[PDB]
Amino acid sequence: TVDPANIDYTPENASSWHNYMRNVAALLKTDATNLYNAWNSSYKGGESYASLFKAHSGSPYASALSCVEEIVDKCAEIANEVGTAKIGDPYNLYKAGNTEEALYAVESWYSWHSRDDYTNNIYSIRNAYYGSLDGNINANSLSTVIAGANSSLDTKIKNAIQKAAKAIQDIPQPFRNHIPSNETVAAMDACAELESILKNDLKSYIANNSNNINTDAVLNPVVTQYVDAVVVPTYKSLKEKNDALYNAVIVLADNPSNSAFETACDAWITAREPWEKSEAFLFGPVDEMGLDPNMDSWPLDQNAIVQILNSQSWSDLEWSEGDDEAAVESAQNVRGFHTLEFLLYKNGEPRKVQ
Ligand SMILES: [Cl-]
Repeated sequence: TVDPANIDYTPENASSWHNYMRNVAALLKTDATNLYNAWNSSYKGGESYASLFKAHSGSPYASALSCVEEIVDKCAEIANEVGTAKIGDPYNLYKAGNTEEALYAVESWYSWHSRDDYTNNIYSIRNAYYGSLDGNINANSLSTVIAGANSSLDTKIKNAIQKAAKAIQDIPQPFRNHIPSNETVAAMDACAELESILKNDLKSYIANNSNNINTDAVLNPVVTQYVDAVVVPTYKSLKEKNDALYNAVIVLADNPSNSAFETACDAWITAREPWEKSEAFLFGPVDEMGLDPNMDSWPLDQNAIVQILNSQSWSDLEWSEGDDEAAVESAQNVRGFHTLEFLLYKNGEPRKVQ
């Protein structure tokens, strides 16, 4: 039996709802701050991860080529995950007749945000390839290097990125109500083509010494630009927007209303954007010590969330004075962005008070 874990906000569960929302938002705030600081300030008490990656002076990154292979591998990985898991798992469940399991498997369905989520994941690949955030092809980017060496290959990669993004957007809104559509099919097909053009055509071409684009002289500026213009700024934005999200959740808890829910939902979407646009670089700090699953697990233990919301302990909890830390280091499957999403949204719209 599929368990949707239906619950609505009521006067009787409101205190637990406030406290648990706060807890999950506090954890998200802490995690995003630590992720940004690991890159920007200090990784494990030493130089920042940005400095480590740009220097690439020892294992596991002893060359700019090694860095770039990791960059391209992690672009390929998110293309694979979007096509075959985020879109593909619900699709294959649905086609097998497990249609209700399919509907409840869709990542970001609570907010009807799956299309935009997965599209942002593809824009993460764009950003990595272009060395920018704002859709500009930077002078110091993989795209510029490949364009100079093999313009055909560059054009095919750029086209493949665009075709995956547009194929996901073409899925009728919301994806959860159109899982078997031809467009789900076209979006899967486009993601598969993109996944292939990155991990096969691109990595091989760079790795081939005879193409003369894998030296540190060629690739160092690409690595430096990627870290300084793409990765660190994205994590800075994530930290700032998870901070904003925390404040929005506190105001909702302190003065609950339909408008306050809407405001917290706005903050959730806002914070999700840099997160989703970071998913082509799920390596280093975010891929250590369970950070990614602490921030973004899917699926959730939805029945456990309902039990929390109905619990007297979370209803009765009091917080330490002026303390923004979480009360409880919650399990992966009852924390993160999607747990807050569950707490803020129902069936594609902000939740309402009774
Ligand atoms: Cl959806």
